[PDB]
Amino acid sequence: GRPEWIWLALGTALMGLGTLYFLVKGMGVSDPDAKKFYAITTLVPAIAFTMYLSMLLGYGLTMVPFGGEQNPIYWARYADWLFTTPLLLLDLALLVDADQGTILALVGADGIMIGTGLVGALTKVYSYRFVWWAISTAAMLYILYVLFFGFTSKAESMRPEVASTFKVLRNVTVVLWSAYPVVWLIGSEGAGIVPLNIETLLFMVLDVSAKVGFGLILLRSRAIF
Ligand SMILES: *C/C=C(C)/C=C/C=C(C)/C=C/C1=C(C)CCCC1(C)C
Ligand SMILES: CCCCCCCCCCCCCC
Ligand SMILES: CCCCCCCCCCCC
Ligand SMILES: CCCCCCCCCC
Ligand SMILES: CCCCCCCCCC
Ligand SMILES: CCCCCCCCCC
Ligand SMILES: CCCCCCCCCC
Ligand SMILES: CCCCCCCCCC
Ligand SMILES: CCCCCCCC
Ligand SMILES: CCCCCCCC
Ligand SMILES: CCCCCCCC
Repeated sequence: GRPEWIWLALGTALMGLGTLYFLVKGMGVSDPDAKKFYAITTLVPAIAFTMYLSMLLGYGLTMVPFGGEQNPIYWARYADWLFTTPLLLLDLALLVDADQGTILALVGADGIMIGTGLVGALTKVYSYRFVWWAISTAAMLYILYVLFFGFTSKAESMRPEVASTFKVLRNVTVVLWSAYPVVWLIGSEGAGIVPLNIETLLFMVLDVSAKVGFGLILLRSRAIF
């Protein structure tokens, strides 16, 4: 009965509801293009749902020693992020008709970001944990850079309806994403200042906003047709 279970349960419910909702709305639409967005967008919270349910039931948590103590690390988060973050980027890539190579680089960078983040989370030498964290954050900044400069520019060539929608989704992604590394740094994976129960609350808020919130904005717009 870990203190943060209440947030894992709240996260489970929200990802679950969002999943079903997007799924229903998705299966009713007939437009080929919109169907693509709905599929990608529905899968995201569907995966988050399964990982959150897993954590709620006691999986994806391991004790890692560093700083002279045993620290609880939820590695299941990375299993979630490994697949969801690139799908979210895919959504944006499709919305602005980004080039194949740009997509590859983004997903690749994303892989580096999640992968190094996990190694960092499992590293036993306190100082090295932050080396991986920095490597990971740098990869994240490359992603946000391309989204902000590269994608926005690509968006300008689209109709104002698509560009505007992209901008909202872009802003939401930059704000929420730029926060993860800060939570990691001050939470149980980093300095251990914010306790795991509040940290789980923070990630849940960021996760729901970045997936279901993102989905609601995207799937409710005409930019997907
Ligand atoms: C639904 C989940 C989303 C949109 C998660 C996004 C997660 C990130 C942008 C995570 C970034 C991290 C770093 C930059 C470094 C430290 C470790 C991570 C994996 C928390
Ligand atoms: C030989 C050890 C080298 C360590 C380099 C660490 C770089 C850390 C950057 C983040 C620091 C966060 C402090 C809270
Ligand atoms: C004390 C009992 C808490 C039960 C919390 C349930 C949260 C949603 C679970 C959904 C499983 C599909
Ligand atoms: C995908 C091409 C650009 C890759 C940038 C990688 C940055 C890694 C920092 C650790
Ligand atoms: C792909 C780039 C990998 C960089 C690894 C750095 C490890 C530092 C350990 C102290
Ligand atoms: C690119 C190769 C990076 C190798 C890192 C090795 C780290 C060893 C820590 C004990
Ligand atoms: C021993 C002092 C190490 C300071 C590292 C600063 C790294 C800045 C870029 C992450
Ligand atoms: C002990 C300090 C190790 C620093 C490794 C930096 C790797 C940077 C890869 C981009
Ligand atoms: C066209 C709707 C696709 C839905 C895929 C859902 C996967 C959970
Ligand atoms: C992918 C690099 C992993 C390094 C692990 C080092 C464990 C001492
Ligand atoms: C948003 C930062 C919260 C910090 C809580 C610290 C409790 C010791």
